[PDB]
Amino acid sequence: PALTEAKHQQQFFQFRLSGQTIEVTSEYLFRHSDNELLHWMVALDGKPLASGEVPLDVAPQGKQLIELPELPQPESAGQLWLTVRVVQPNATAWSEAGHISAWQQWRLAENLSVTLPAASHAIPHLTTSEMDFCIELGNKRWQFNRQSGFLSQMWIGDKKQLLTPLRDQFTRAPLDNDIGVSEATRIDPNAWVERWKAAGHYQAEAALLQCTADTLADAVLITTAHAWQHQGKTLFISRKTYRIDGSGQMAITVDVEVASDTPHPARIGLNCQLAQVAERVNWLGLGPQENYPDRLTAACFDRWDLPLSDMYTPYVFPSENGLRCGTRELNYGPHQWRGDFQFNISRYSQQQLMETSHRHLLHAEEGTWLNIDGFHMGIGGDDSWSPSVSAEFQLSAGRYHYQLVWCQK
Amino acid sequence: AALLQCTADTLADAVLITTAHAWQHQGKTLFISRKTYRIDGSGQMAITVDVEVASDTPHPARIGLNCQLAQVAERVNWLGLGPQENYPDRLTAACFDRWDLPLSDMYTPYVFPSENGLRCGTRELNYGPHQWRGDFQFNISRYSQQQLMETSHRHLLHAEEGTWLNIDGFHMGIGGDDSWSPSVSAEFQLSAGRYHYQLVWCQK
Repeated sequence: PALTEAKHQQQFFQFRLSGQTIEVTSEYLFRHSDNELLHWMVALDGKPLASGEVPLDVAPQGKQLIELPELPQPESAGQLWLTVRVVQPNATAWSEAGHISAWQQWRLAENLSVTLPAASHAIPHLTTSEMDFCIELGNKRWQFNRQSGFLSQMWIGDKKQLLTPLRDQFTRAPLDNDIGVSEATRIDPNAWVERWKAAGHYQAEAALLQCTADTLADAVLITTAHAWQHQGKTLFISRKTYRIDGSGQMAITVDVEVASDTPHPARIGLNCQLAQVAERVNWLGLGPQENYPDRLTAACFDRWDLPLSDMYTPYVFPSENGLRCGTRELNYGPHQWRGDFQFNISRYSQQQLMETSHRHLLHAEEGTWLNIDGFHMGIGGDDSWSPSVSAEFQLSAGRYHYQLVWCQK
Repeated sequence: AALLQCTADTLADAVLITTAHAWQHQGKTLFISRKTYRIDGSGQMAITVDVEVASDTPHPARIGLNCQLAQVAERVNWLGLGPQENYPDRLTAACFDRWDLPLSDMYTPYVFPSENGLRCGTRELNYGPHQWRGDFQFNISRYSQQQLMETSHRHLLHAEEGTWLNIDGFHMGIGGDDSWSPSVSAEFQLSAGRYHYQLVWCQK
């Protein structure tokens, strides 16, 4: 995946957008751009609105100003994106015809959705036992395991949707940059993974603090709080609310407090194991390939669609992989998640990835593992023997908050 | 502010008010603000605010609330970065502690009236018989932002009835590399699009 980041950063055309004008700067020293054209597209949340194609004629180290046609007016709510690509019409000694050599994307106009959600003539019915909160709307059921505080099961019709309950996730299946040169028989305290292990990030347990279920005028509101503790110390506090509305959508709100004296958590998100295994993963966000908070710039915002296999990046040494950032919508099987998040969908649990030493020893688990991160620490990479995650990619803000809408589809 | 959503629900031990507003200008939505108020049985009001900023719109100067309190009190007591005026990109001198200043000293008499007196990193604010808790920046004064904006000289300001209180979840840096070309560094610009903050307002 990372190779595409290199390709992007090292491209020979720089682009600067000002209004309707794209300034293209050549970084060629000797050759004039005599086999290139600029293809451009405007899209509204993944929908193509306009496009064009301009012969790109730039002298070595020179500039060309390309003014775009009056760009479409954002029909409805959403964000317009402008994408440009320098394509090489003719094949060369080292490239196929149609080779894309450079690209860049920008945000244009954005319309905020002031549209009110449609009213529904139905209010999820809340049944309360001592074991659970059982919410029923139409053919959908949600079961919150009242002893744990987590959404334990969901039914569609009669099919159980979860294998593992929806829980908070703070750890990462250590990357090579997290491990560095620390070893079982020779520990390097500074390595992130050592700090996390020492802090008990991989051992912290969720103590259910708060647990309530309330009926709203048109919804059910579940509120919980957990203390993630280790050796008597609270590491994380997580307060979550679930709002089941009459359209069958579950709005999840998560607030996290991180103990300031505790090594910054690897991630802040949720995860569960879906019973459903589906073929394709369809999503709106930065892609198509794996991209991380500090390795985003090559990724393009669009509607992507990949067979599930391609969500997993077969690194020889199993570790956390496949994160996709800036996702506004995720479609999988009969589930849709909306909001603004990073996600990682796979057949291996973080635990399995952490334990396994070689790629070929991994075993696809039953169902599908899905991680949805509100926040995620950068991966670093200045060197793999001394913590190289820049401060602005460390989850150091103390208080975190994110929202997620989980509906069928 | 166009009122979009407006509901009031009774919880098992609280009242939950939920509203949404669209801040619009010439047909364009600039901000969407969704707020919830939870009045609990101890008399504390938990306020949650979610803001969406149109990405194509110059980054808002601040993101907060304000009101005008009827009460004028003598001292302002608070837990946060102080004691003197400090801003997102001018914090490092300020010390975190329990501070206490006569209200007059919250106002910084700049000869050319402008926004002044912000205190950042505040976890608790006590004024009169009101207590705000959370994590915010605040600006308490006798002049409205409007009056400050309009007035050309310090000596022309008129202390207004009551007390103006601004509570910011977020606030743009003040800059200062030069005063003739926008010098606010990117990381101090409110450019994240989605914002969220919480505030507890109880008596005391």
